[PDB]
Amino acid sequence: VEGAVKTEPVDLFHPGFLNSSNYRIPALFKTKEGTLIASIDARRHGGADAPNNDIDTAVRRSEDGGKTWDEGQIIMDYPDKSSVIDTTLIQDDETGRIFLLVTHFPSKYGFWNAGLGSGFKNIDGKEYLCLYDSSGKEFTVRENVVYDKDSNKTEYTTNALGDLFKNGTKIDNINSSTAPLKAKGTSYINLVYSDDDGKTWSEPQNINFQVKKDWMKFLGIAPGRGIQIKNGEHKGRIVVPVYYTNEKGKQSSAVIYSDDSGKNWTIGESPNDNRKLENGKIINSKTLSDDAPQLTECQVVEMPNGQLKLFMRNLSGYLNIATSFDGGATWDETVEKDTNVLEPYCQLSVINYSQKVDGKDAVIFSNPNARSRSNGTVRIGLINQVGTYENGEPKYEFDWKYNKLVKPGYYAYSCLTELSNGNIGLLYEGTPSEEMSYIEMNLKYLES
Ligand SMILES: CC(=O)N[C@H]1[C@H]([C@H](O)[C@H](O)CO)O[C@@](O)(C(=O)O)C[C@@H]1O
Ligand SMILES: [Ca+2]
Ligand SMILES: [Ca+2]
Repeated sequence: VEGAVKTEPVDLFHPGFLNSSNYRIPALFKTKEGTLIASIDARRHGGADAPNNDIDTAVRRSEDGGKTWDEGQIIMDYPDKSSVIDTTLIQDDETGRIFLLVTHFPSKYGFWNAGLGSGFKNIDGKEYLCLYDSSGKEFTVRENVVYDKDSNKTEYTTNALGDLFKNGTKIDNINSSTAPLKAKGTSYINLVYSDDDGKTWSEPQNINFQVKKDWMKFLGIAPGRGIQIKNGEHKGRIVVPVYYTNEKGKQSSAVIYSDDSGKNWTIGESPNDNRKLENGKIINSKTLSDDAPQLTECQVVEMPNGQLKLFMRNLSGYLNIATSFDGGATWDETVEKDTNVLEPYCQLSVINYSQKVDGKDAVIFSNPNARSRSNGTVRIGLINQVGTYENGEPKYEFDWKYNKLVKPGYYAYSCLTELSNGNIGLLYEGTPSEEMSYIEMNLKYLES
């Protein structure tokens, strides 16, 4: 229709960009300055997940609203098939700091074979990364100095990237397959930040010691974006979707969050903790032993009063939505199944939108609208209060009033952003692991 905008796709990442053969897992975010940041996995040896790859994190920026993009940079690169996989972007509006978080595995490890726990040990009230030698002896890293089990200083030190130094000379990296001292083979959550609008980034912080429990095997970023709460008692809290497995391998979603501008982090409960299933059975993420109630990758949005909604990948075939009254610390016992939105067991994107649509607060949603990874569809969901919970809190559901096919054929992971002009940017997997496509759409298009 006249005035509708749906730009022709641009291959924002593609084979050969930054000398990477493959790409997957988009994240897209507009900074407070108006810059678009796109992050992605630069998968160097094909499309496969860790551990069958060597994956780096790449970033591109656009200062002109997505019309032109920079030459990119690699911001995290570990050696020897140690991978960083699944990025997420968020910003602290009060400081201007941009955060990127990602899951990190040492060489040989990934989702399926992650070891139990954080990889840290408490010594006299501080958490220290453990290292292991060839015989299984345990060491700790204390302010980047390696101590043996008897609390004697060794000749080894580390840095934030895991390089291993013997008397100040680099000999290996604790994430490699060859180092004489290795980190535990499990997932770690890495955090980097930028104070210059994404131009430069810090070296990673390993926040596992704060967010990963002793009974979790995998704990990973749920890729896409986070939020900063705008309304209510938890205003300012930075919320980052995650998911984990228990000792039985079963997956549950959650959020990690920070009340101090990213300095310290906490993991909240899962919606699977004290979840009431359809006919009244109560489960818990620690004990979940069945595949059917699993909740995996997820993205979060905020309701007008500050209530959180966690949109989750799951095994029901349809969207699942959890509700939190307390800023992501806990969730209501009922997980909604929204049978108006197919969910083929794939990542999804959902964002708040800044302007009302048809008199209602609205969200924008993207996923493959099928029983397979196809029929990529962007939706406008109008928020309606439908009653109240027993505790008096408002109960909100979505009216998926506008639903637009944007990508016939293959469509897998995606990430949305609102643009400075009120339009919508979208970065999506329109191929399995090669070209990653960026488009801009306006609401005239989406509503047509
Ligand atoms: C850390 C990791 O493996 N992340 C990968 C996840 C997990 O394997 C599943 O969510 C486990 O259930 O799934 C993908 O394979 C997928 O479905 O396309 C891509 C993503 O990079
Ligand atoms: Ca690498
Ligand atoms: Ca609960």
